[PDB]
Amino acid sequence: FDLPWPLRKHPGVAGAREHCLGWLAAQGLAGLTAETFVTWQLDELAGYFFPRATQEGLELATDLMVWYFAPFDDQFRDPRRTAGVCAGLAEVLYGVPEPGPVASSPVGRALGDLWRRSCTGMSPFWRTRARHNWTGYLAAHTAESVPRYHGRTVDAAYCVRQRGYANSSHVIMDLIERTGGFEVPAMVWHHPVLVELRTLTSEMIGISNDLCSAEKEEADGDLSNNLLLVLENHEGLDRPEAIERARALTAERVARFLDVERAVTDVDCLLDGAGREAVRRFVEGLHDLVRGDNEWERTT
Amino acid sequence: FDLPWPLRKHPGVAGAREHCLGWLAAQGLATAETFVTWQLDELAGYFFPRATQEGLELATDLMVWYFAPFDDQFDGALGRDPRRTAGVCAGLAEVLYGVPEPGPVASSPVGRALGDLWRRSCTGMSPFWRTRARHNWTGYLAAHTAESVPRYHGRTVDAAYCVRQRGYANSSHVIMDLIERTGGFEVPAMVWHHPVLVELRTLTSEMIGISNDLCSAEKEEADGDLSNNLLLVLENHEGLDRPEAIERARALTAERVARFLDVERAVTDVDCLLDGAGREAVRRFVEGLHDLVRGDNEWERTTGRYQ
Repeated sequence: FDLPWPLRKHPGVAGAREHCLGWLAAQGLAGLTAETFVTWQLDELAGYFFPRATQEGLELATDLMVWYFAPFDDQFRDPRRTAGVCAGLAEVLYGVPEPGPVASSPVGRALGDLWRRSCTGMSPFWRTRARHNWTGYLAAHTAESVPRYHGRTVDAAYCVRQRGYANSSHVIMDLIERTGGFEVPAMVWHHPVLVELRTLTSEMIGISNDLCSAEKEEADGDLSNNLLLVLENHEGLDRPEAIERARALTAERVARFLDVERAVTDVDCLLDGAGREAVRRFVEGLHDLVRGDNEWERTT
Repeated sequence: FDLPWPLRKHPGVAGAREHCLGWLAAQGLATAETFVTWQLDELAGYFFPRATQEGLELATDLMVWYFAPFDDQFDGALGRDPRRTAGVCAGLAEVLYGVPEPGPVASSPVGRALGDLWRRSCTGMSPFWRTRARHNWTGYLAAHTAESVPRYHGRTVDAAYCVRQRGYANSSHVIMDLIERTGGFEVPAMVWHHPVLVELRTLTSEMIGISNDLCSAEKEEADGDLSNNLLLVLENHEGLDRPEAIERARALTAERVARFLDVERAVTDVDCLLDGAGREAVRRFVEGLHDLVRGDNEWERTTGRYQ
């Protein structure tokens, strides 16, 4: 998939990898969790995602990436159980004093470390919004664990929207600020222009995620919620046609992104110099998420 | 019009009006035409027909706060200054958070009344609801700021996009969090964010936003293509006259009613996620969405259109 933005990569990946291996050990997640870390190039992923982060920020993002792929994904199947695991993790984020088994397990305690560090230096506006976004992601992850289109009418745009709504980029997008040492003011963070840029970012990454994981989950057939399998079942396409449809949906969303991006100036009229710089760095960060995901999938 | 849901009414509207008159005076916000002419107490009764009396009174205070004091903040030529509207909304947002050095709107009557509404809203609600409801308050204040500056002047826009923007910015996003609080239950967070409930809330807010725009179109018509109101947008960007824009708004409402009825059938998709207490919470929440749409539709037909 072609993309119009330049690829950038953090030069501190090697230091972040060393930090992350020690952290996996400290957090009791270390067994081929480290092997999955290095061979899946999750330190490279973090370096593509946040190529302008502080070193501390890159290290936080690297820890979060390995947490997503090894201990979080390892927890996942039936809907009540996945709903309970996601609810227990959510409890970690709210500092619920009565910690269920999930919060006390390594994946839960590690999430607690990640969230404590994520909150460092961020205003209560950011903390509330990021907590809400984590909760929405965990709920949506539960929703996507059950077949949603078996014997139902659904168009490609609805499917893409669901996969974007469920995509982990919604959590990751909040870390552009945190890893870069700035914060978008809450009154402009919720501006509809920025909302739609975030929606598009998450949909393009969801399409990419689904494209690269379709062959693995092809066994699910019409019980899959993966966009490619859904297209094969609800548009009757074969796999090549499904790929070209995915490339088309991606291209449609790139064009929409450039168009909506033209209205970011609407946001600047309520901002001093620093707020304008924050918005610029945030929007550039969304470029890096899409382009970085693209490059990581390519090189992996 | 011709909605599939029944109109229901809380029995304690008279007590709620009396309470709210007392509340306005105590908060320094006293003005009675909000009830005498505009029937806000009756609207609250249609919105929350199954609340406790305490809950009905909280909803009444909130809706009256929105209608008179909050909206009063944006009256006259001054109320059109987008940097000032941004200032008021930012300072009201500040009321809700622990900020080191607050600005002057936090200690103004409108701001202190909002503090009282938020404290009462939190009573008995879990940290999940408190986080979510404050997030929704914050997004509402930000979206109100965004809607205070022309968004479509010299630009192309379609009806679906405009309706989505007015729904995103609608105060019904804050109001619907009060179904739980005024009713004494709570939707579990893992199902509150389920795509089915998300879409039902989006549809609800879009329908109420269409209805609200029907009532404010004559207020802003002098703004022409600088207005963000759905009807004026349809005039300037689809070339319709006013009766035509109203008919298009009726069609957009009908299509969202139909969609609502469709995805509402999928509310059973969250039963495999819940216990008995949860399924009941979801049921009462979805029914409360009916009451908001139906009550607003009634009030628009009889009163809101008069502006």
